[PDB]
Amino acid sequence: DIAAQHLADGIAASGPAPDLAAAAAFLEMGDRLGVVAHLDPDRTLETAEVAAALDLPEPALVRYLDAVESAGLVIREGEGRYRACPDFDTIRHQAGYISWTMNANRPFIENARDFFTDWDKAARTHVRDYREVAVSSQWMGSHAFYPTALATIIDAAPRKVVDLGAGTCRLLIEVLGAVPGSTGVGLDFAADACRAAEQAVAQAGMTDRLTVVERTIQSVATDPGVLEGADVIHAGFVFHDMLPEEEDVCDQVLANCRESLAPGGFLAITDAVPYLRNDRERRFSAAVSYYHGEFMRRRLQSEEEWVERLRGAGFSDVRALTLAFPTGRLFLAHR
Amino acid sequence: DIAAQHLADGIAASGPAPDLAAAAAFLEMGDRLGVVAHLDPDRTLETAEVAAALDLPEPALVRYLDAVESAGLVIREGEGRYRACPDFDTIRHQAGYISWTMNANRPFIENARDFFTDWDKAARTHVRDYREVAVSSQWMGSHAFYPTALATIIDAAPRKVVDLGAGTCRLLIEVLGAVPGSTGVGLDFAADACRAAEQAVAQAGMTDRLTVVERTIQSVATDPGVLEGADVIHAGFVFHDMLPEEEDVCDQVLANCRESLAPGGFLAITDAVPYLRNDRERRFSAAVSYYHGEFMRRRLQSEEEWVERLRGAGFSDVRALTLAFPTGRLFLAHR
Ligand SMILES: CC(C)CC(=O)C(=O)O
Ligand SMILES: CC(C)CC(=O)C(=O)O
Ligand SMILES: [Cl-]
Ligand SMILES: [Cl-]
Ligand SMILES: [Zn+2]
Ligand SMILES: [Zn+2]
Repeated sequence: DIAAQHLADGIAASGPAPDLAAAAAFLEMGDRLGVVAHLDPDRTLETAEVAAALDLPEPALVRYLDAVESAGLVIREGEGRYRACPDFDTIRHQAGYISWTMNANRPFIENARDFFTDWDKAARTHVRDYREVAVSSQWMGSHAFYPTALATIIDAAPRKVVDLGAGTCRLLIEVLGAVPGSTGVGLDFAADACRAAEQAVAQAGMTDRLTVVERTIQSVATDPGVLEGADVIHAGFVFHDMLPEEEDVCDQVLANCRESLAPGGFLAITDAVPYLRNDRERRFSAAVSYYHGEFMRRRLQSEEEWVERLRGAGFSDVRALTLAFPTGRLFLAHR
Repeated sequence: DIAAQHLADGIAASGPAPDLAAAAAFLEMGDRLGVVAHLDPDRTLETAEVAAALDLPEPALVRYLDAVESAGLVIREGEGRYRACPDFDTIRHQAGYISWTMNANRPFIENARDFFTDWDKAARTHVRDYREVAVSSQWMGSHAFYPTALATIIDAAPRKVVDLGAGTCRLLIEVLGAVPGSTGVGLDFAADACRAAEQAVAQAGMTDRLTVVERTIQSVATDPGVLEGADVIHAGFVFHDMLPEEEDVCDQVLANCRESLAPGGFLAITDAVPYLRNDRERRFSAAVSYYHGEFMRRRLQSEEEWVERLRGAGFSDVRALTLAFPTGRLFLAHR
């Protein structure tokens, strides 16, 4: 009788945490192996072929997939064939938040004492794995920021679209595929990301429309030529890296963005605003804010600071839109 | 208009994951610092004193507490005084699951490929931090298994209580404080845990009632004398470590437990059963099962295997109770 009461009380106390904890660990483990990229609710993963492609022993891969099937994350369709559960993309999205705070930002969790005593020594010793930062933020973005930026670029029907920090040019290839007769300039300093975006642009069929330029966003303050005539300039979570050290460079990048825009054009920036108080956003906002401010020393600006800076760059009007990503804001700065 | 739809859709997609991700990272970070032990909803943490006790710079501790206050996990009562939010213990409990899968079992997430190719080399290279295993399971236990075992021992009104794997003797001190005129034998091989339990037993006032014995549970198969006359013998998640290597030793420990019990006595074992299919437990059950079976090679037994083994040890009747901890079962084996 007492065991039944403790059972109902404990289920209410645990809530959704055991499911989320299990999903995040299985998905991070599978992503590091390269397995999660082959999991999709509309098609099967064939173990014989995937084990060869990923260079894993097939028995070990089958035991991983059988544990993930027992968890309810995949369905065994036939022998050696597994399909993701129908709500897989939502589970992967939620796992993104746990991976970001517990995996991508792990050096900060484990070595906080070092950061509090000698920040400069700690900042160069305990560094984040950039592949984990990239995958976890892509998972968070899938349902919480990427579709708002995507629908905003597309519905403006642009002739030219520029992406500052384009990465693998996924947003640029999707906007070009939906807007008939549009060109795009993908800007990213990484040679590894640019070479991957170059091959992805060719297979999509837009090698003449999409120009990949291996350059830093800070180089746009000196050379804004590639921005000229753009209808939409996109910048997703790339400006706070410059603040507060490269403040004047960042201000020049924004001023160049405004002058370069074609009539009716806009600069669409998505960024994180610091320490919100509202109940829905406050907890994740505080984690994003503390990791940026305390551990990375990157300046996050409020909506008011952002609007003032964007008006100081010549922009006539600035609109702020709340994103589902807690503490995330989309600023549309009209020329 | 499109931003409003993406906003509602994204909030529904993210659900409770941003809050849980943020709470787990703040609580793991604060626990490693030694701060979380001073956070309680009924009293304040005084920063001037806590920074000195933990040997942390006070400004850094204040900035951590101000971020945790912004998150809603603490309330600033006065200057330099912070109190945990009223539902702090529930949030800490839920964080326990995330800490267990993402922190305590991190070597398995990051090095799964090594385990799949050379298990023996991987098992000795990528080892779990035992302090993280202990704290995360204590947090999960607080609302999901500890109270059921506690209420079961107490309501049986025992004269003598034995705890195999007593740790810091917290359960034994709580049962002794509620059952008037009861003695307890705390058994734990760790010298660091035994020395901490020895001082905690003295401050509680039960130094004559509670005997701390620094011994292994496997030594009970050869020397069962300390078990004789016990009304309740408790064993929380300690038997699967022996399986499947020390099978015969484990069987002798259980057979000795049965003979040693005083009339009407019982052995209360809590353990994890493998790969459950029911919707509520399947996901966390699969994570517990895969970490134990694949990475640790520790045998988890089903309810049927456990009942058969307990009857093979002489026990007349065995009852299985579902615990709120998913895949957790409490077996009461009556003499
Ligand atoms: C999506 C962002 C929160 C990613 C970021 O700014 C970071 O991980 O540093
Ligand atoms: C509470 C248990 C799941 C802990 C355990 O068995 C482990 O972490 O290995
Ligand atoms: Cl003008
Ligand atoms: Cl008998
Ligand atoms: Zn950042
Ligand atoms: Zn275990």
